[PDB]
Amino acid sequence: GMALAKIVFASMTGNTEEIADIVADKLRDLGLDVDVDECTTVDASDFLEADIAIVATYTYGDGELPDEMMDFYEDLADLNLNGKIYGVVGSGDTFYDEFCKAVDDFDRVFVSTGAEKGSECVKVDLSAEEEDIERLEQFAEELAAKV
Repeated sequence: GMALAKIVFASMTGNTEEIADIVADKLRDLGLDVDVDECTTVDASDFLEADIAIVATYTYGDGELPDEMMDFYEDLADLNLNGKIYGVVGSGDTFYDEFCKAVDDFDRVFVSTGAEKGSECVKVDLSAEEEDIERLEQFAEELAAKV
């Protein structure tokens, strides 16, 4: 394939899963091999094997990580991912005044590992509309371009 992308997601009410899937589908159409897994089913260290690492996450309450993301975040923060390209996407809402703060938190943890951000993070309000789909597709196409 063009390269190997590993997308890890957390999703409570399905929006973030759907977003992960949109990104995965464009990457597959561009010729990459892609794995798409819920965060409870993989290890952060599996990222060592990939060329592109992506986290798709919702945000829980007052700007927290998903409960199920806490262990994955810890494991990821302890890795050295020099030479990997990353990106971060997610769904959120404004009810807790911390819209997609988990997306920002995962951007920072990736910076700390030495990986390089390949495209601007994509934050979606609740479910994806076609305008959000376009943004996600441009994100995937920019990562593909960088290889």
